[PDB]
Parts: sequence; structure tokens; C-alpha cells
Amino acid sequence: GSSGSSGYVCALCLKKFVSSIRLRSHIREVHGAAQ
Ligand SMILES: [Zn+2]
Repeated sequence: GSSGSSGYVCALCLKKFVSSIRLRSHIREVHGAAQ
């Protein structure tokens, strides 16, 4: 995982999450970042 901390943070809205999956999926739900 990441170095230090207890969670992962959005690069867009700077919100914190319990996991890298909870972060990855947040971006698709509200920032709409597709492929
Ligand atoms: Zn965000």
C-alpha cells in the first residue's frame, strides 16, 4: 500500500478514503473519469 497514513486521498477534491479501491471508485461515481 501507501507509505504511512491509515487511508488514501483523492487527487481532485482532496477527500480521504479507507482503501485504494474506495478512492478509485469514488472518482468514477462523482468526477466521471472513464477511459
Ligand atoms: Zn474526489
